[PDB]
Amino acid sequence: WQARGLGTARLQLVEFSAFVEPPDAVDSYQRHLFVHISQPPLESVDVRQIYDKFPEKKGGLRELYDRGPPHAFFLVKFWADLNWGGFYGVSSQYESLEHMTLTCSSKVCSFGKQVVEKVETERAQLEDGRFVYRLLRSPMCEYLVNFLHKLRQLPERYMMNSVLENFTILQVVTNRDTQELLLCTAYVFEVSTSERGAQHHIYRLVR
Ligand SMILES: *C(#N)N1[C]C2=C([C]1)C([N]C1=[C][C]=[C][C]=C1C(F)(F)F)=[C][C]=[C]2
Repeated sequence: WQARGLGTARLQLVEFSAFVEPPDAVDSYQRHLFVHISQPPLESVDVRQIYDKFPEKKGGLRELYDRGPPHAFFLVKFWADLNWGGFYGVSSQYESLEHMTLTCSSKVCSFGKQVVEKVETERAQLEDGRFVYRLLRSPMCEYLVNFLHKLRQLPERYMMNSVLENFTILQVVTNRDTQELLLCTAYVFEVSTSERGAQHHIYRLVR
């Protein structure tokens, strides 16, 4: 009844990735993954500790968690892989058993204040009775492409993790019709070393 992974019984993440394809992939294809989730109870982290890193007026982590449901709420810590005029992409995929029309907002936040939001819709495809929600190869919003290139040219990774300590993403998934929450995901970030590639730990947010 406790989650084993990033999802409810109602809506679950199949896959998420932010990536870059260099322009020479048109000949000899090759992708770089900044972060990547591909899909034993998860460890929990108290949500009140993480209020700092997200805004607190509306669509902030307090008021959504007050609004619930609590089991839809997750924290992901990413270790971003930051070594690599190509294409910059985000691909996300969810799965259900209801036929819903999803709305996915992504709040990019800085010192816990919203800087960019992207709000997409996806209706389901029926595949194996299981219903499938594909938001694939979405262009990365230019704030975060430019953030990456600024970030990557820092001379020390403690400077990078100093920056990313004040950098968060809140991703909010709702049924478009019923206006009810399905899955809300806070993201906190570090830079992994060069030898490491991308990695993640997934938590429940409890209160
Ligand atoms: C813009 N458009 N977006 C929407 C959106 C983005 C960027 C992310 N970005 C993300 C997630 C994890 C690690 C790195 C990044 C990025 F793109 F480099 F900032 C996630 C969700 C939605």
